[PDB]
Amino acid sequence: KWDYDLRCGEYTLNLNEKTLIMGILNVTPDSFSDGGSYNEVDAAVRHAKEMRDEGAHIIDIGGESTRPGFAKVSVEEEIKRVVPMIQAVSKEVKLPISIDTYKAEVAKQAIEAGAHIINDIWGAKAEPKIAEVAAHYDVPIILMHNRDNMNYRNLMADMIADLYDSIKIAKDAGVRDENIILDPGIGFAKTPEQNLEAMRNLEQLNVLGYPVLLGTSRKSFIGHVLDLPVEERLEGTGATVCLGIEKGCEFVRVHDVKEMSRMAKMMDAMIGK
Amino acid sequence: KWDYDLRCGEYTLNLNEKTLIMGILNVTPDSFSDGGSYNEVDAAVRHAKEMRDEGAHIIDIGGESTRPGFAKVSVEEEIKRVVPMIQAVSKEVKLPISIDTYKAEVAKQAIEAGAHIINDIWGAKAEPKIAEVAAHYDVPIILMHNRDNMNYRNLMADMIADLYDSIKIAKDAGVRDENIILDPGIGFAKTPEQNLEAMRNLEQLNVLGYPVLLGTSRKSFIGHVLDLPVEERLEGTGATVCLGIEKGCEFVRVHDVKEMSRMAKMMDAMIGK
Repeated sequence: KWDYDLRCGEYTLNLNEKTLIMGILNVTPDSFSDGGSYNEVDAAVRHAKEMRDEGAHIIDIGGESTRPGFAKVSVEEEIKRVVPMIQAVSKEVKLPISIDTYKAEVAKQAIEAGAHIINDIWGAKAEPKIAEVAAHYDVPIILMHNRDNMNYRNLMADMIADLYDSIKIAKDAGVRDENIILDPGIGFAKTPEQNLEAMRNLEQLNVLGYPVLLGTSRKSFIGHVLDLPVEERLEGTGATVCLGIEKGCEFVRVHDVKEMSRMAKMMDAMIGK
Repeated sequence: KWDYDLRCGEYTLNLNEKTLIMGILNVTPDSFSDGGSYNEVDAAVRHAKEMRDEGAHIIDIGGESTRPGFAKVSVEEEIKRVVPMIQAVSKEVKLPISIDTYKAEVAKQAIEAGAHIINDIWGAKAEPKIAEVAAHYDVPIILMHNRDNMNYRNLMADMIADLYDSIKIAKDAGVRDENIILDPGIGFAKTPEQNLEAMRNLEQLNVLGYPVLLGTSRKSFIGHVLDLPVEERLEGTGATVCLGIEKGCEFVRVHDVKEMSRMAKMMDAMIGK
C-alpha cells in the first residue's frame, strides 16, 4: 500500500507492517517554576519510558498552549517548558518524538531540541509559518482537521475540503507529500453526533492519498455515548481505535498505551496488516 | 434490517436496536455430588446476577459435556447438573436463558426446566433430533459451524456450505427461519490462521439471511496472536467483538460482560445501530 517509509531522522517508521501507536505525554507543570525542573522533567521521562515499554512507537509531547488545557501562554514561556522535556526524553527514550503545537516558533525550537515530527491541531491554519518550519527541517507534519465553528453543510465533504486547504498551505511552503499526515480532528469543532458520523465515514479520508492518524483517546463524545467519566473510557476508546484501524488508519494517538497497543496488534492480525 | 423480533417466550429480543450480549455461565461442579447442591447452584445464580447487572441480555448455561471441558459424561448425569441451574437462574434472573448443548435429550430437559434458546456447537449434526426438539418447543436455535477436521478447500465457501447443511437439517425438522441463528464457530475446527481469516471475512455469513452470533471470548487464537494467556485476553477479545459488530453480527457471546458490553454499545453508536 505505502511505497515509502516515514523518515524521522535517526528513526524510520514503516507504514505497512502495523498500526503505529503514538503515546500522549502532557506536561505536568511545576508551580514555582517556568520549566526545566527535576520533578517536572523526570515525571515526563518516566512516563515516556513506561509508554515505550508498553508498545508506543512515538512519544507526543505537549506544553500548556495545546490540548487539553488551552492556556493563554506566550511562546517565550512555552519554550522554557517544552524544550527541557524534549532534550531529556530524546536523550533517554529511543523513540521518535512529535511536538504537539500549532505555533511556528515552538515547533522550530522543539525540533532544534530533538523533536522529529510536528503535530498541529490547526492544520497549519493558525500559523502558516509552521509549514515553512516543517519544510525547512524536512520533518513529518500532522495536519489535523479543525475550525472555529460547527456550521457544516455536509460534514465529511467539508472535512475533506478543510483538510485539503491544509495540504495546499503545506505544499505551497515546500512540504513533500511524504511528510504529510492527516488527522480527522475528532473531538474538535464537532458536535457529539458529528464525531460519531466522522468515525462512521473515516475511510473517506483515504482518497486524499495520505497516511491518517486517529486521535479519539478518552474524548468527550465517548462519554456522551456511554455516560461515563474520563477515567472509565478505555472500552469506548478501544472501540474507536478498532473501527479506525478497520477503516485504514496508520496511527492512533492514545493515553492508555498498554491496552490500545494490544487491541491494535489484534486488529492488525485480523485485517491482514 | 430485521423485520421480526426474536421471540423467547416471556422475553422478546429486538435485533435492530443494539448488539445483544450473551453472558457465558460455565457450571462449577461440586465434587461429592452429581448436581443440585447449594454451593454449585448459588455460584451459578450469583454469576448470572452479576452479568445481568453488567449488561448481559442472555445467560448461556453449559454443563460438563460442552466447551471448554468436553468431559465424556452421560445425558442422565448431565441433566442432574444442568436442570437445577436452569430452574434457579430462570426463577431468579429476568433474562432469557440458552442451553449450550448438542444433545437432544439435554436440550429437551433444559427447556422443560425453563431454558428459552438452544445453543448447539455441532449445528444439529451430532444429534439431529435436537432440531426436532427445537421445532416442537418453537424456540430459537443457534447453529454453530463445526466439523471433525481442518481439511478445507476454501475456508469461507466451505463454512457457508457446512452451515447451510445445518440450516437444511433444522428446516426439514420444522424449524422456522425466525428461530434460526448462525455462529461461525471461531476456535473450532480451524487453525489459528483460519480463525483470523474467518474473522476477516465474517460479513459473508450475512448472505444466508440469518442473524449471526459471534463467540470469540478468550479463545486460543487471540493468545496465538498476542502471545498472552487466557486471563489477559480482554483487549484481544475486544478487537474481535468490535470487528464482528462492524461486520453485521447481532449477538456476541462473552465472559467479560462489563467490558464487552461497553465496547458493543460504543460500536453501535458509531456504526449507527
